[PDB]
Amino acid sequence: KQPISKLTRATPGSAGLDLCSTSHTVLTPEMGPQALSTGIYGPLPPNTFGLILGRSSITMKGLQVYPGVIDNDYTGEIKIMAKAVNNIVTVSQGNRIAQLILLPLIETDNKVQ
Amino acid sequence: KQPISKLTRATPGSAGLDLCSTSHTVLTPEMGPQALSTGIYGPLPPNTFGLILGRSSITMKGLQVYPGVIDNDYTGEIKIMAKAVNNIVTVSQGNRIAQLILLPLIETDNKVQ
Amino acid sequence: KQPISKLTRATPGSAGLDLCSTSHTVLTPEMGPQALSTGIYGPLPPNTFGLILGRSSITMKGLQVYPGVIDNDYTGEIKIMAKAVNNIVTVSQGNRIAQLILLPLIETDNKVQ
Ligand SMILES: O=c1ccn([C@H]2C[C@H](O)[C@@H](COP(=O)(O)NP(=O)(O)OP(=O)(O)O)O2)c(=O)[nH]1
Ligand SMILES: O=c1ccn([C@H]2C[C@H](O)[C@@H](COP(=O)(O)NP(=O)(O)OP(=O)(O)O)O2)c(=O)[nH]1
Ligand SMILES: O=c1ccn([C@H]2C[C@H](O)[C@@H](COP(=O)(O)NP(=O)(O)OP(=O)(O)O)O2)c(=O)[nH]1
Ligand SMILES: [Mg+2]
Ligand SMILES: [Mg+2]
Ligand SMILES: [Mg+2]
Repeated sequence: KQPISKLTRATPGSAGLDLCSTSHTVLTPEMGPQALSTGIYGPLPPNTFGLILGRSSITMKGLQVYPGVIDNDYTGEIKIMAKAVNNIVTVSQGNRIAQLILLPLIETDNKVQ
Repeated sequence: KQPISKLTRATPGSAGLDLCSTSHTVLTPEMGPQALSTGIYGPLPPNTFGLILGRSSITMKGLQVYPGVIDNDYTGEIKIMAKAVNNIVTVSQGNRIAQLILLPLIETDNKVQ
Repeated sequence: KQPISKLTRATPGSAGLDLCSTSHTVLTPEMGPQALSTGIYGPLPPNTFGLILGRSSITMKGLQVYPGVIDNDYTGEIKIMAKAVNNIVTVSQGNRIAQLILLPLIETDNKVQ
């Protein structure tokens, strides 16, 4: 397992930490949403949570990443939820296909289910 | 009307406050975007705004939630904008179909329209 | 070029800064993702980054905006990544078709690629 500290930024001013595919994946529109493995695991820094979003270059090439929330204390594998929009898309292993953005976790008095 | 204080978290560390359907809704891809009623109303805590996002389990079952912004002082009903991706989707009344995340509202000098 | 200080809010409590189309654009579903020009340029205020999101009224009329990240130090043109969902959509020049939300940029020790 690899932790989020292993992710890299494109540039010092990049908001997102890039996430790569651990497998070669081919997606077609009729497949619908697929969960792609990253080999990167939570949890996140104290008092933060995450959002998974598409990289703009990847979105423009027709692979939609559905926004995902990563809880502060999630310790499982971060997966990228993705769909080929209207053409066949091919994801080569190790290609950066999404990004993790970190956001402050606001506390409230809402109850637990 | 019910306020956001009535929403619950799945777990103490969950970033999102879950939102449920007040009606049974069936969606087909050819319907396009539909606004689903939640019976939950703004406004949000001081100095915060909201984002509405899909739950990952729901996204994976083919119901796309389009990200929505909830203004700090919105006092209307929070609706979930949703679309069946490529199969028929059925939403039973009371099923959790989206989540509200709270974020800090940054002040700027931008003018009002 | 116009900076983000030129954008307006719908109301004092609106979370997003609205973004308009500089061109008339017609989109069909088979076109897939298109990058629409706004004539608005980064960079963003110190210690912030941006998210580009759809306006709810626009989403409901069948134009999907794919969420986009705007880095703090991006100095290029902010483009709106958009797709017609399942009908033909027409965007008249100057119509507000997305919004920019500003978020705190969290610093980490992650390395640069
Ligand atoms: O894109 C994503 C979204 C979520 N996740 C993981 C991390 C997150 O903390 C966890 C739960 O996310 P959601 O609350 O969106 N899913 P859901 O509500 O269906 O599951 P749960 O009931 O456990 O909260 O799923 C991903 O790995 N990728
Ligand atoms: O998913 C959503 C998105 C928005 N909303 C409500 C809350 C928000 O404050 C309000 C306005 O959101 P937008 O600014 O995204 N919509 P739009 O720009 O079309 O309307 P307005 O001109 O009033 O700002 O709509 C929802 O209930 N669900
Ligand atoms: O909707 C968007 C998304 C991004 N952008 C611009 C601003 C942002 O700082 C820049 C890079 O965004 P991403 O990191 O999402 N794209 P990508 O990873 O493909 O390019 P790079 O490798 O340069 O980071 O693209 C837009 O103008 N509109
Ligand atoms: Mg990038
Ligand atoms: Mg959940
Ligand atoms: Mg608005």
